[PDB]
Amino acid sequence: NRHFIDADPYPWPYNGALRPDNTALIIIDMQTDFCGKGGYVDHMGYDLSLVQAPIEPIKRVLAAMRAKGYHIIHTREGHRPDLADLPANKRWRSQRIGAGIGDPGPCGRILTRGEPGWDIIPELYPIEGETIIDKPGKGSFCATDLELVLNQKRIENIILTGITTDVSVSTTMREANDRGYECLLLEDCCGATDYGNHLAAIKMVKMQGGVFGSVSNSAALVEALP
Amino acid sequence: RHFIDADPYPWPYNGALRPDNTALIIIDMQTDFCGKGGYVDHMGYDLSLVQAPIEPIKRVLAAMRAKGYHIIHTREGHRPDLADLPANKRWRSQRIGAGIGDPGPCGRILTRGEPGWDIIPELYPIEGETIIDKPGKGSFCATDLELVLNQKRIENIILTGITTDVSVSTTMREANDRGYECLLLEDCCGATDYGNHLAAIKMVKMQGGVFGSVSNSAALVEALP
Amino acid sequence: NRHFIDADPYPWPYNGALRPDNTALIIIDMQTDFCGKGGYVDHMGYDLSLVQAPIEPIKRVLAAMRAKGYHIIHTREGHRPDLADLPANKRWRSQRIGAGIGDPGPCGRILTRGEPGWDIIPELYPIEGETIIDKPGKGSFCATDLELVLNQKRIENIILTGITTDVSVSTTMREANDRGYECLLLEDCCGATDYGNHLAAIKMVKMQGGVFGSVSNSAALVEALP
Amino acid sequence: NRHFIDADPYPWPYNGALRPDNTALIIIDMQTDFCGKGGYVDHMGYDLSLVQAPIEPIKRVLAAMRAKGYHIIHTREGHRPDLADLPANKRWRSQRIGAGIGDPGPCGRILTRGEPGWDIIPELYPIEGETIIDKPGKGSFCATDLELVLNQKRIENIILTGITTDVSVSTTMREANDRGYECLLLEDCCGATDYGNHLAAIKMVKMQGGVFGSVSNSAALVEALP
Ligand SMILES: [Ca+2]
Ligand SMILES: [Ca+2]
Ligand SMILES: [Ca+2]
Repeated sequence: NRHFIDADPYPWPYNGALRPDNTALIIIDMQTDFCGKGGYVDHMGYDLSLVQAPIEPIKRVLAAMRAKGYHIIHTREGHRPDLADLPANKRWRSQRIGAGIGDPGPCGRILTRGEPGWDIIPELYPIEGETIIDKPGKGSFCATDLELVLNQKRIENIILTGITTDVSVSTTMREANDRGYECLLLEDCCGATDYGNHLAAIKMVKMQGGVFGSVSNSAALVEALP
Repeated sequence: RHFIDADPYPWPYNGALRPDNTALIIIDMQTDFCGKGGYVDHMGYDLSLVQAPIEPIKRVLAAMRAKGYHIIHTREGHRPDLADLPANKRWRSQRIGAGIGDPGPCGRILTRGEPGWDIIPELYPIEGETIIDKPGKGSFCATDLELVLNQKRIENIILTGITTDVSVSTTMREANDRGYECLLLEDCCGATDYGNHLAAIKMVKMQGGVFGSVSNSAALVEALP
Repeated sequence: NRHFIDADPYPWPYNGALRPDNTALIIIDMQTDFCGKGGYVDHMGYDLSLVQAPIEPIKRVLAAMRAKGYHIIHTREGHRPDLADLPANKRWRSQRIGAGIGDPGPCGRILTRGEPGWDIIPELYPIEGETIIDKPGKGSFCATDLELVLNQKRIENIILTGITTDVSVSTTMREANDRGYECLLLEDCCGATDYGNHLAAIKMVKMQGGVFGSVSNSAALVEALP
Repeated sequence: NRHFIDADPYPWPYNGALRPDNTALIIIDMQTDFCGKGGYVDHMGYDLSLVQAPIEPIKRVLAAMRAKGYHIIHTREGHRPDLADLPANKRWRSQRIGAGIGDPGPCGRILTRGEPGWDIIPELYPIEGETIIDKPGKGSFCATDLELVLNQKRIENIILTGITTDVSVSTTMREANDRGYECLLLEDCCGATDYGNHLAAIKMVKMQGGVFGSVSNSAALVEALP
């Protein structure tokens, strides 16, 4: 009963065991803070078009995987309003460059849970029955219930999308891969603060016969999704 | 306070740099990753890229040993029974002719107890230095690294070893997510692809030091308290 | 600069480093589901007076530690409304005995986040600046951000209270102790579904020169708290 | 194609999905330090017959599960020779009662990796293909690769044996249960420093319709093992 997605450096998933019941899409940190005007990334002066580029491709993948009954997971990087989960170094770095986590901005308190800027963008909003992971780090496994959730659902395969490619997306992929999950990175469904770093994070997956998994794109996924 | 000249900010961020709260970690300087006959060699990558950091790590190691800093070493590898080896990881390595567990000139590839898997003689651990044996790229995943760091009350980590974009970068991300303050020494790491090495380094610097800061062996040795 | 609380089998904390900045009270799972009429524990037919007994002693410890600026942590065992974090075995066991997690009861859906029965009882309600851990298991470290929070605050010492003694309280103490935290169990500030199991969980702490930490009571803590 | 083991409070595993490929025996900390003369437990003056009693029953369960191709896991509590993984409180407690971890005794350095006293006893020694977990705490999940190993092998069911019942065995069971694993405690295959604490740890499993899993014995397991 095998099915593959055309991918680089190998057809994904490795063993062809691609089904709705054992496969999840994860949409990482598609929040106003990371891709919208007035947010954290905007405050740092990075080019929002790099991180907005993946919105429509993720939209297409999301629609297709919803229609076929695949597990859908969303993440939000953010902190408790009391900032108890905010490392001192992380906070200081963000303040030094004028984008202080917890400080007020046009979208509310930066990367603070419950604030408008922190929420997932309307274009990729979750619907009921889709798990949201609230995380205080870049990696989606660190200090969350993601592993527990994945194991209860018996998820083996993860399709990664979202932003930023080299930070949250890459870290989540590394975490997942280290724990035995089989991951596909959709290159047109991520974007970064630096386009070269985006391309490099993608190439890093491919080395050593697919060290972190494999790489494809939104069109190829939609085409071959069972 | 004490600082090391680093990019994008002088490290550590708060100047709290002492022997008692700072560790060097030497990641995966094993024959499998940088020596002839090992895993990386089997894949056809250029061993000089991964051998380049040996002498600079040696200098940092000697200095930090002399000043009583905590020293940690890692080894990526698997139990002889391969119970800790994900099926996908194994399959990928077999597909490209460098199968984990399969026999080669240095023994079974990335298998604990085999010659190829051990730390190279140049950077061998001495008594009192903790070795982390890990089944993944990240040094926190499925190990006691966090426990060890917390018992010693380590706040600052200086990262060296190979490969820059795989084990080193993953370990840095893990550490940083948990609140550790990390310095990557750019001349003390190397990768399978030199551009990926440079990119992993540049990734640290974004957003005012998203994963920590970056320096080099000479600058560290010169300013180490 | 050392301070100790009279405890068994050794004066706590072991090294006398007892300060507001490095010490937290944790109040475990003082929810209607575990000690109130109509909840999970009531449904199973256990004697609510055993689990209600610790309310006033915890109240006294809470008031004292708040007044002296100690870190205060609360926990709630519970599940996401979609039950993504609910193991199949856990759910099945609870249904078999007529107290099914997620099923409707007089206080709402049993052990389901957002429901009246699941919330912390009014007597021990959190105030702003006190961290609440929402956990899908008995142990407060499993699949939560508790460790991350404790480490950012540099907490070394934990004073444990709440219910039930042999389940969530004991599991949390074991987790904390394994990771190097120095724990004090307040015996009059916990209670269980079986009084002998309560006493036994307490005695287990004391073996081997304090294998899990040490044991005291609410009066002794209040009297000697710096 | 369901199979059950006669157990209390419910026939185990809960869903009858009992197979060699998804079930592991874990033999916890059957080391000279915990059950042999000259070791840690002996130094504390506890009665070695309590902790030796389970040896022959574990032997029978081990032989049967080996013969039927079940996954076999062993654990060893212990510390690196440099004691980097040894919490200061844990060490201090052990020194206070004259059984200091790392200190020299008749079996070598107490609970120190590489020492004779620390190794698994010859009667229950591992054979090739059987995973050994080296752990610095009582819980077998804390700071180890146990979860990773279990997930790669797709283990759902765990049969727990070893010592001590109320410390390492119970903590491991709680950890496993919190993460969704289905656990059976074999009551004649464990023993403790206090026989009443042993019985209490066992009874704790049974509350609330099997809060931590279920309880059986070596004979019942061997007789019904598929
Ligand atoms: Ca060499
Ligand atoms: Ca930290
Ligand atoms: Ca600690």
